[PDB]
Amino acid sequence: AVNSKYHHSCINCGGLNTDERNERGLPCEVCLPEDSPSDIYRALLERKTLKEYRFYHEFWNEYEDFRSFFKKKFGKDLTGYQRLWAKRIVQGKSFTMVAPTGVGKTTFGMMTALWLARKGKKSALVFPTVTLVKQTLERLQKLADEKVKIFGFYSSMKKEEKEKFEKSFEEDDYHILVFSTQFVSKNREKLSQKRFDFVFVDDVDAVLKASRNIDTLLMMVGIPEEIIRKAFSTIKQGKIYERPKNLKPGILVVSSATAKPRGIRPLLFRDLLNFTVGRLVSVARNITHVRISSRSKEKLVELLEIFRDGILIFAQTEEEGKELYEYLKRFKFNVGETWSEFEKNFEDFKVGKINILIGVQAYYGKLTRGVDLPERIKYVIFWGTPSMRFSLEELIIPDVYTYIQASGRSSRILNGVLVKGVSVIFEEDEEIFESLKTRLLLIAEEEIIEEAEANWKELVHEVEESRRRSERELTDTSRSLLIIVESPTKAETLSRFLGRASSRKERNIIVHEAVTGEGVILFTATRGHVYDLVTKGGIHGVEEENGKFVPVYNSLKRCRDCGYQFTEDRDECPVCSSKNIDDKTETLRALREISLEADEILVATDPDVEGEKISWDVTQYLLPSTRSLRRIEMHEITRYGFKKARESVRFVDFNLVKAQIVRRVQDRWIGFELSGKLQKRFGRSNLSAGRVQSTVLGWIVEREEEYKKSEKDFTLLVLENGVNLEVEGKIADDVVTVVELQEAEEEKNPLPPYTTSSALSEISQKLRLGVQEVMDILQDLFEKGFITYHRTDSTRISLEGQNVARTYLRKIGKEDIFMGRSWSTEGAHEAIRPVKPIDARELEEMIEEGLIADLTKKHLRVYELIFNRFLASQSAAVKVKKQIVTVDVDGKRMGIEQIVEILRDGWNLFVPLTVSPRFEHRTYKIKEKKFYKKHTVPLFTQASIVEEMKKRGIGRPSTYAKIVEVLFRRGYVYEDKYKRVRPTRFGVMVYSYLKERYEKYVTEETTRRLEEIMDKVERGEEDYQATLRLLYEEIKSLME
Ligand SMILES: [Cl-]
Ligand SMILES: [Cl-]
Ligand SMILES: [Zn+2]
Ligand SMILES: [Zn+2]
Repeated sequence: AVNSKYHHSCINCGGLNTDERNERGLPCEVCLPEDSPSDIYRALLERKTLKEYRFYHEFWNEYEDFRSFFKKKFGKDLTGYQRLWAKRIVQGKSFTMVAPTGVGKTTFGMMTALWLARKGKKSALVFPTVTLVKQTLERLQKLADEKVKIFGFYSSMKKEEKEKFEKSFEEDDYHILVFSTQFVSKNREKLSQKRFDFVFVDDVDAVLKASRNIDTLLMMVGIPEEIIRKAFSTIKQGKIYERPKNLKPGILVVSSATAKPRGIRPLLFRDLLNFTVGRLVSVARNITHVRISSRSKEKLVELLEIFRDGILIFAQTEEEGKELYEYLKRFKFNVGETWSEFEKNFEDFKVGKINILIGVQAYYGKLTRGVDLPERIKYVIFWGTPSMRFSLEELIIPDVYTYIQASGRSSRILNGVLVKGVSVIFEEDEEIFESLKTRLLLIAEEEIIEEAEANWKELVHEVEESRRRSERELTDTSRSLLIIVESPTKAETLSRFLGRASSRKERNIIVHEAVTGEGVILFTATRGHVYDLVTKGGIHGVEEENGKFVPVYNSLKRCRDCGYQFTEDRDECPVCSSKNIDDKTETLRALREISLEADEILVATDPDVEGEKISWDVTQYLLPSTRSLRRIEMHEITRYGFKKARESVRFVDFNLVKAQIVRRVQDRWIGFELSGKLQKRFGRSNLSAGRVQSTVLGWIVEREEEYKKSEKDFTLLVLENGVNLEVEGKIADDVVTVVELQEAEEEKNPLPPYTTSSALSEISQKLRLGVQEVMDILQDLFEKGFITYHRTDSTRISLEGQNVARTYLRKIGKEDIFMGRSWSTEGAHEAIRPVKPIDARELEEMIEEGLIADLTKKHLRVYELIFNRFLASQSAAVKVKKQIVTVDVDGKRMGIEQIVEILRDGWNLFVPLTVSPRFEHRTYKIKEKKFYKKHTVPLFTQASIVEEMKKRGIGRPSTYAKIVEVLFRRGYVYEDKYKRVRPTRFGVMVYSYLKERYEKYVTEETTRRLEEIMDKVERGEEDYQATLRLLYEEIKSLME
């Protein structure tokens, strides 16, 4: 803990509680003054302070009662998938069973119905087919007690069987009803009046066929007809309906999402029952892609004699497919086709009558996407890369989405086991194949290896053994994992490589669900910070107990209309009086509710000081509710980045948290005191955001005097055969004489990769954009998985990063200039570099063709600079021919150094290296002289302010853009025609007022000295409490 107090963090009364008690799982001392109690529930019951811990205590008892009941009846312990479902059942929440097909899905509904029937609650189990109704009817009767009465109805039973069901239904003397989906449609009026506590639907597709069936299910759990129709009108309008809090509906469980729901009706569950009937897209696949450089029929036969069975061959056209079918029939092969007759040939393939099935590639084709048989489909062979026509000119480009679908027929999570698949591409066109690889990397992050790299014996064994494990009763190892991030953009990027299987509306936040080989994975975004320093009490929100400063935090509130943020517990916005407020208190409560359902929770906030503060705020809040809390940091939002983050899973680093607190307190104490004085003078609030802002504003103000005084005379000299020369003063001689010419050869090393400061400066200058706009683009690229983390002070490039450059250079055929460089060895982050070997031009083509659409032209131009800068650092040095020439102009000697020839191309392929016309040891006539004035000391630019902050040791990678932009927003600094920053008249007076009274507190030496100390606090070298005393002594002096 960091000895901090958080509002609404107590798990028993919802009041203020310290982080030390939250870390130990204890409530606030008002509820329980004891430090080491045996049982928290008994302690609160003893003192009669038990308010909300009762709900938690019942939850764990109910789950164990369900868990023990499951073990007694079924004889097997709850699986990982069923652990998540059981906890949602006892909380009275409707959900879609996000899981692969299996017997555990149907048996869980049977156990829940029996468990609810034991306490007297009625259940209704709905099944698609009559045969499934009978099977579950006899399975329930064997295990249920004689006191539990179960009745079913179908069209195949005798009239005596029907009559006893109808008698019981009207008598309402039943516990579990097992009827078909057709019964719902033909008896929706009678079922609407009856209310059930648990409804289980084995097949959602049957319900989706009839629009009335969806409304009937909602009425079964107690939702009134008026609410359903009004919500549907709101959904059709476009808005999101709000479920009234007085409504307590039953549990509705959808067994399997089948990606079929396309109408607008299924969205009713999202607003009325807080769960989404998902369009299950399972991005989970284990496929080895191998490319054979030739398209010879002889090599196809040799490959088919290794796989020998369960092979699909996808041809580009029907004519080519017929050609392969007859060639594979001349040679003795059990081969079929799917164009003249599909159902018979596929059935023969399924039963083993046919070993090889040939089809024609097509997007959403019946063989490409329609079939689902990973048990039989093991090897997928493409006779030519699947291609599509783009634009009116019918450009032929690879169709990666068809390739993903067709290759996906051989790999999915089957019976809880992700079976292995092999995809083989016969392609001779290198340009088509290389285009396919980049698209597959961008979309699926799957590589395609060459024929020599592949080992067919290993792949066949890997294919056979994986299906062997799916056929047998697997021991359950599945777990439910919760990933907590702060950015919605990161969550959307995660869902693209994890799968947006289903969504749950949990108070403010939306919790997504996905299926992996390890089980379910949940991920949600908190939408920014959760806690912030309070305003009133103590020293500007910081109390002082026992000689130590205890920060006091409250949940952040953001007005959705005007965007104003505040921490006070209010019903309306302080600025516009709007009640539409995004309160992080509801976000925190939702996280606590979800923490009970997940087996383990990982807080994947950004890997910096501010992200660590957010992680500990969430961690300490959820600790009283769960113990499986750990911290991971993703340096790139990709499958690889997620894997690497989990490989180095850790706990919260309190050194980083303390660094954020001292940096926040310094801004709060300096800012509020200075703003208070400035408010009395200039009538504006928040005129001082901190100490660094005033120091930078000082530089811009001082630059006016330095820019004016440095005004010197200059003359531009153009020469007969030569370069333009800048020389001081007025030049009267009409010739320039070379007195010494020195020419030699040199090797030019490239510049290091981008850091935050260097990327901001160079990109802003070249693209004519503000540093804040560039920073936001950098954040967008990182959170969308295109570059590494953009808040870094290091040039370090890992071996993986160097491999990225090598892969691109091999792709373009320029690997002879590859020069892997690690650059720095220190640093908690890599430099800003692309994560995939895809240049900007390739990315723009993908955007134009619709593969991705989340990048604008400014994003591409920023990415281009990052890509070329990084690959320049990973490219060979360029050998040049340079000359050093001494010239005499108006009797005074001047030195000129220039490159005149490039002898060996290197990194200049990515960052051009300009050459100049060669000089000779002779006299040069002057064609024309241009007379002008230039200032020796130039005006500051947004790029050069970041450079100055870096070299003067003030500012951080997380604050460089903010410091510059705040000066603009406060009205202190403006930009002229040439994008040079200058102080406004108001900005001058603000700095003048501060210099006369508070210059010592805002001078650069003080700013740098405090920055160095707070850096050591981050590294654990300076004490956290001692640093706060240093600030407290300083602010006490300036309050006089
Ligand atoms: Cl490394
Ligand atoms: Cl930082
Ligand atoms: Zn309490
Ligand atoms: Zn507002």
